[PDB]
Amino acid sequence: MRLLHTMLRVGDLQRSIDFYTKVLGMKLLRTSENPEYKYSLAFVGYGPETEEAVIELTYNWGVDKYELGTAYGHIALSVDNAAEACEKIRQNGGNVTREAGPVKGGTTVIAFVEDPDGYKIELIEEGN
Amino acid sequence: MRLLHTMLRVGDLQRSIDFYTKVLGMKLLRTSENPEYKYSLAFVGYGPETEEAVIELTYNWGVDKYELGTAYGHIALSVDNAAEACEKIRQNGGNVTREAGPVKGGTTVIAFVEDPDGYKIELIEEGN
Repeated sequence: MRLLHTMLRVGDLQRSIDFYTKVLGMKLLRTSENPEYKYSLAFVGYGPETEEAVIELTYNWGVDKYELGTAYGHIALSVDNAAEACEKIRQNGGNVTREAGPVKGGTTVIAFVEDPDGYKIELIEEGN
Repeated sequence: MRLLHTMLRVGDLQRSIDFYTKVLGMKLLRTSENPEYKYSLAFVGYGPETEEAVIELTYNWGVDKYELGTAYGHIALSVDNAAEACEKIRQNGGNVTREAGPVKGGTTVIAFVEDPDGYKIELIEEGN
């Protein structure tokens, strides 16, 4: 078995696609609309769903805000250049909650950011 | 770049670990404890962190309950037998919210369950 995706509800679909793709460098894998239940979906990721875990963004028509709660943590993504991503994230709207730098008691560069809906994103600068 | 993991705060570390490992078939990849920040972590997944996406179970010492909220959707997992998984889960600290079965206007078999902390998990099935 395997981990397929993580589903998150967003306040604005396109704004979300835009961020994950244009900012985080992900690609729009697929999108769907459900007239019956009044919601739209978009799957964004770094590779094909068949090979890896991706993100499923859900947008319920007319719903622009949710309650984040205190249980959900975040999603951690591997990053090419944490420093740079922070910059991109910064100048592209999003917030940088933890500037790129080595992790406490370590060397690995990591940062923490927030997507357009306030979701927390951990960026980690990391067989064959 | 890739999806590393999804972090979720749990009310009971071992409880969650047992569920994801014993019930969901995952493996405990690694654990750690931070006294400064007072938390304990357990990484669970169907593969090593370098190969796939995993789940980071976070236990904040002395904290046994969170507010699930309405933003976070779920995590989807592939299963060989959704019906079997449902029964196993329902009988082992979990809860079935959506009996296994094809999706309206489709043949893909899926179910929705809840882990011990209430987290929604989507089960997607991969001539009896």
